[PDB]
Amino acid sequence: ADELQQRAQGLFKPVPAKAPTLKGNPASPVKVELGKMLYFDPRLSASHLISCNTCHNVGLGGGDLQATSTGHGWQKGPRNAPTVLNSVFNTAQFWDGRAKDLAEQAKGPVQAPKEMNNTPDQVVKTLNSIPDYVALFKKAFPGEKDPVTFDNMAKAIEVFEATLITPDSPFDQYLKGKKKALDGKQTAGLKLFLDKGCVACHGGLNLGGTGYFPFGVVEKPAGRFAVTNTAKDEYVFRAPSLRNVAITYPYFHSGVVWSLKEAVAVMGSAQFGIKLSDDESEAIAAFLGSLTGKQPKVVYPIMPASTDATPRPRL
Amino acid sequence: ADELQQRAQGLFKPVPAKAPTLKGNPASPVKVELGKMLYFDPRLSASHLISCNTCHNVGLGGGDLQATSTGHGWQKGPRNAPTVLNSVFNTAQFWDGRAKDLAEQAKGPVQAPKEMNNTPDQVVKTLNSIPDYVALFKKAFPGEKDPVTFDNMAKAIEVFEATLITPDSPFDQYLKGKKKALDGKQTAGLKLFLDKGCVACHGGLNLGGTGYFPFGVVEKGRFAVTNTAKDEYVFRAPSLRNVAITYPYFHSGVVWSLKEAVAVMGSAQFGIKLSDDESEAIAAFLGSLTGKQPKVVYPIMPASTDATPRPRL
Ligand code: HEM
Ligand code: HEM
Ligand code: HEM
Ligand code: HEM
Ligand SMILES: [Ca+2]
Ligand SMILES: [Ca+2]
Repeated sequence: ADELQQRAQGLFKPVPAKAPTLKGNPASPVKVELGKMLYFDPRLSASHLISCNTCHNVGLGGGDLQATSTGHGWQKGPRNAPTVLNSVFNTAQFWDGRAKDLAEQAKGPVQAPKEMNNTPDQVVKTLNSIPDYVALFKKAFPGEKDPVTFDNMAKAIEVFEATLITPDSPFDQYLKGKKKALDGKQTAGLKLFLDKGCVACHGGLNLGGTGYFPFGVVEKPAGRFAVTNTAKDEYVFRAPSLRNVAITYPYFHSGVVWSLKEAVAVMGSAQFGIKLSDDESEAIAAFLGSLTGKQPKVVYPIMPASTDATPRPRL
Repeated sequence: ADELQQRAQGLFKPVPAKAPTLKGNPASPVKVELGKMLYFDPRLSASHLISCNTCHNVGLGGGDLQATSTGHGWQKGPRNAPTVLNSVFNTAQFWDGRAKDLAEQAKGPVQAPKEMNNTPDQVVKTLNSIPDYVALFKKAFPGEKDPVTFDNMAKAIEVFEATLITPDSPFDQYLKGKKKALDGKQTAGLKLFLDKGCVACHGGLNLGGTGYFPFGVVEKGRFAVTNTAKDEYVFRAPSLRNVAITYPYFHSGVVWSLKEAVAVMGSAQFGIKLSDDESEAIAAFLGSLTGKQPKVVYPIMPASTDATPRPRL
């Protein structure tokens, strides 16, 4: 019946109306602003061409519209740039890896050598080179004889991301009150997302983002990609958060599947013992579309100028 | 003595505090928004990674922090990126060419930067896949059967670039009236800038961007000016508004210091001599050319669809 609503209210949870407090990283006005500038400063990279936003494009659903990201040197990477919208709520920091490696973790500072091509110390050199950024670190991180450190730099970055959230997606307004926030097809898709076992791995605050599982997608030797079992190789893949999934194509860790309907079709896997008909993998995908919230209103930061003591671009 | 002010006030002009209306390309709420998303949309490149913001960065004085530009395929360019800020005022359109080459142009191209590796066709096709964009072209150019044209899109991007201006720069304030808007060293720099003939090419509303001259900063201080009338080749005297924050300098971007570049430009060729303190004081002045950097909402850009072509890396 409409038991479905009350049901969903217990498995899922809307995105809070406001950025969550980070532990040991008190968000404040300057801190967010400094983090903002930082997220959008290509000088955090060696070339001075790549920022975070180059690959986690707030204007484009948070990702990079690439199958796999291409960083320094025009090098094509091994992985999809996952969104940065709502990342604040995931605990599973990687796509994939050995189970014995992933096992423990977390939670560390953002590190992007390879993609940005900068050692942490070079990053700290650059920051220290620009006066305005120092005055800014002192304001954001007050008690320190030295605030200009890769940890505080990360804290500030991450406090900005805390605000990159997406409240009131139609589905969130359905979990709140409005039952006709979802439409027929979408509401049909909600039920199938549940009664086919999808919420097992894609559940909670972020519809995923929280756990590792020994299943991944590959090329079939002989519809064209399929979920494989990596239990034997002691490997695991993250079950990504499905929030805003409509706007972050292409899909999976390798970005091999561009169509959202088609990606449902792969996920309705024999390995999890789920069978989907096209109408169900249609309908579900519909509901997936209901998970697109209100995109970030961001004023492009006015970043400060390099001084004679700033390292030159190493392309 | 303080009549120096009226000498400048009759040689320059401050930046208008509201975007200028362009010839047969009127502004409007919806056209500026559309112009914006186009401007931050990387899907105008074959690669899907580069946008007019990749090289003309609102957050860094409308430039790109490089000598010369990269570049689809990570491939360097021939020219330094010039600043988007106040470009709406500059009449002189390219870094450099033969005079004849540039001559017949005014009725011609626009455009498709060969840096982005798309054709005007490929761009058009891309905007025709994204239903939301299509609607915005029809709302922006409301008469027309088919508004999604390359020219209408350059027109959209133009209208929003027109909003990228930098008023209330210390100096602009100085012209507007206030005498003390410039500190000591700046007033001495402005004095010199005139007395040395700097304002001859770097004068006007944009302090340049308005003329061409057979004069090139080339390798040789490592650097110097050269006469190219011989070859019949000419170069842009560029708008030095925001010149404190748009390094490196020159066509090739070979000089990183706003002090070195001021010294390069007190040259034998112009019949000029500058002392360290003099070149150091001119820079001081050129520092006051820096205006209110634009407050601009990062646009939210419509989803791709089945039709939208795939990236070509
Ligand atoms: C220094 C600024 C950057 C920040 C703050 C940042 C942010 C993030 C975050 C928060 C995640 C985790 C996603 C999640 O945990 O749900 C992540 C993963 C990822 N990001 Fe970034 N990013 C930055 C630079 C870049 C750049 C320049 C690229 C592209 C060249 C990039 C590409 C990726 C990729 C490919 C992953 C997946 C990695 C994997 O699991 O193998 N990041 N990024
Ligand atoms: C038919 C039901 C399911 C649906 C509709 C579904 C939905 C999706 C979607 C849309 C993605 C795209 C990820 C992205 O790029 O954001 C995905 C990936 C993923 N999901 Fe599911 N999922 C289902 C079943 C499951 C189950 C039961 C599990 C856990 C046992 C799981 C674990 C994962 C993992 C590990 C990935 C990443 C896979 C890879 O990169 O190869 N999924 N899912
Ligand atoms: C449609 C997208 C773009 C627009 C609207 C745009 C804007 C402009 C403007 C307004 C100028 C002339 C400045 C003036 O007249 O004052 C210019 C020239 C220039 N821009 Fe772009 N830009 C775009 C894309 C790019 C990209 C992607 C790059 C580099 C990777 C770039 C690099 C340059 C360079 C090197 C010049 C100097 C031209 C010459 O060689 O003389 N632009 N652009
Ligand atoms: C000492 C007085 C002068 C100073 C301090 C000065 C300043 C400058 C600066 C800083 C640049 C680099 C602009 C940039 O890349 O954004 C420049 C470029 C240029 N200015 Fe001057 N200017 C002076 C006098 C003149 C005169 C008299 C002329 C014309 C006859 C002129 C024409 C040019 C030209 C042709 C360039 C292009 C250089 C190249 O890329 O080859 N300037 N000027
Ligand atoms: Ca994706
Ligand atoms: Ca420059």
